[PDB]
Amino acid sequence: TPAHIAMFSIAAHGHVNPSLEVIRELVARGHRVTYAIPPVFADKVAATGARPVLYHSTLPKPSNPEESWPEDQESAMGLFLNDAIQALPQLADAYADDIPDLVLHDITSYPARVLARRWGVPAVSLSPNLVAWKGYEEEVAEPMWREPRQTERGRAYYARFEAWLKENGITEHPDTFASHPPRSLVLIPKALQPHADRVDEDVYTFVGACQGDRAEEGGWQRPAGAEKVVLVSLGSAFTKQPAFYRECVRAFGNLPGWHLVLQIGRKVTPAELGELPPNVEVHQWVPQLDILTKASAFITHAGMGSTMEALSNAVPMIAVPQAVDQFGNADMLQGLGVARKLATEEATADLLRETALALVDDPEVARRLRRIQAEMAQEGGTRRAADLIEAELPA
Ligand SMILES: O=c1ccn([C@@H]2O[C@H](COP(=O)(O)OP(=O)(O)O[C@H]3O[C@H](CO)[C@@H](O)[C@H](O)[C@H]3O)[C@@H](O)[C@H]2O)c(=O)[nH]1
Repeated sequence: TPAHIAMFSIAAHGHVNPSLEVIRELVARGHRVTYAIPPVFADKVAATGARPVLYHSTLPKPSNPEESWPEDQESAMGLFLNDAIQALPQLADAYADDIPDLVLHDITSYPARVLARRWGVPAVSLSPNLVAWKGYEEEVAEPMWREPRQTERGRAYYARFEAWLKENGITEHPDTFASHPPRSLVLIPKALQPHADRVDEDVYTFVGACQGDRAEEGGWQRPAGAEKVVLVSLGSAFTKQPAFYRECVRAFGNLPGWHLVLQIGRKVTPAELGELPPNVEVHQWVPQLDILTKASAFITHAGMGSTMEALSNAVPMIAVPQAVDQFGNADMLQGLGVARKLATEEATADLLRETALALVDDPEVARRLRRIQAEMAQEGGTRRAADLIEAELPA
């Protein structure tokens, strides 16, 4: 019947946007859903009809320029452990008189896995990124995560992680606890999961995506004459590239028929870019998904969320990866023939312009984009995700 579903995430657009429509659907079907979220995102999540349950997070918030995420994986996992340790008691208290029938959580929310186990309720991981295949432990986890860190920093990380887990009655190795959920819905296109053939289907179910108007974000109107709209965005975090943005202005400025929407983040000011020609507009934040329904090209850092939205609208990409997993994703995008990967250094005005002109006229990039878009249309929709979640509800 109508149950209590509690969703858990952090204040990061890439970890909240991919599941908003699913939360909205669960509310619409009559479930009472709470959304554990840091205060800066309360409004953003309240837009789904779920009630925000607030808690203080120590992770970098996207609104504050004084903060930034690290570029390396090991520092990020450090951040997630620290945040989890201080966030768990707050969330335990907040939910002490109302324990949900099911727990939904983004991959970053360790407290949700701990509270799920201590409560005895099911937990569903919602992954806005790729998941472990069978053989992940021997192919990447041991060679690239564990074996390169037999350091005092590594040993400290594991000692604190396992002390925290064992403090909470959990005996799993920290790495299986973090990287191997018992049940997960994968919100990315199968076409972009490495070794999708070897992903345990009894654990993971690809639901691809379904995106609706984030009407809260407002709209963007195509200006008159703008035949080819190109959006430039390096995301929410790794956005401090003023030299690259100036190269974008010089690649598309005054190009007849092209219009450039340049999203520069909040650590670069428009003044840093010089005089702007009439066909280029600059923002520190854009309604990105609305612009991707109208864009002919997307110059992206290849973050998972932006890539998902672009593929969902079948817009060709120039992938300029900035940090962490983006490089791998850029490579996959190029490996699928829907994007060109450029390093930030080599992204000069002339090569940006000729790469964009090439991508938008290439019939083969369009047909591989439509194929991926149809595959995503066929891994169910939001209603299949809500069905699988409801299926995890007990009696
Ligand atoms: O002007 C803008 C800029 C971005 N977005 C949206 O913001 C979300 C971000 O998507 P994604 O590109 O996947 O996230 P990023 O900001 O690129 O990356 C983060 O992903 C990791 C998750 O913790 C961390 O390393 C840091 O947050 C950072 O790397 C997407 O839904 C975009 O549509 C907008 O709506 N308007």
